[PDB]
Amino acid sequence: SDPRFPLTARDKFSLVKSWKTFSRNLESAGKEMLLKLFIEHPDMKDLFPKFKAKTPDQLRNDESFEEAALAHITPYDQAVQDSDNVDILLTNLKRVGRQHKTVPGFQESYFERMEKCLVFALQTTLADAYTENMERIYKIWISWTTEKIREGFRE
Ligand code: HEM
Repeated sequence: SDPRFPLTARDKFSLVKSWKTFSRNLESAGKEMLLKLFIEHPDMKDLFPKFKAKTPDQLRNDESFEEAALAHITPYDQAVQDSDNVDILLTNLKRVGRQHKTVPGFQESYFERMEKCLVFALQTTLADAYTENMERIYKIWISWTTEKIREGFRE
């Protein structure tokens, strides 16, 4: 255990076990997240010009969409993998933030929008396994990751 990491040892184990289940179909989860983002905030689709005028069905098999979906889920999965190496976890999350600095139209306030989308994918995929306890833990951990991503953006 490392006190820089937000979760207690018990909560960290709950995260790792739950995520192991969720991670079975990571690319699908990423696709779900981006499609949810575009529902909640249609103007976010405009930040990805390669997707213009394409329906969710046309996107699901699209190569550029597959790439973007993987880019949006991968750092969360890499973060869980690195739960016991905070120094590396911090390097990786701050890099994600730094990578949005020059995205046209991007604002720091947008990172938090991805949180609800990840939560949506977690709820939908885990179904009854998304317990009240897991909801609590995911809210803490997802919030903490966003803060680190934002730090990287502000560097
Ligand atoms: C709603 C907020 C966000 C929007 C609108 C957004 C949009 C984008 C766009 C347009 C790009 C560059 C084009 C592309 O690769 O498709 C990008 C890159 C990326 N985003 Fe996001 N992003 C958001 C938040 C996040 C979050 C929360 C993560 C991970 C936790 C993430 C991970 C990445 C990664 C890994 C890249 C690739 C960076 C690179 O290869 O240089 N993004 N994002």
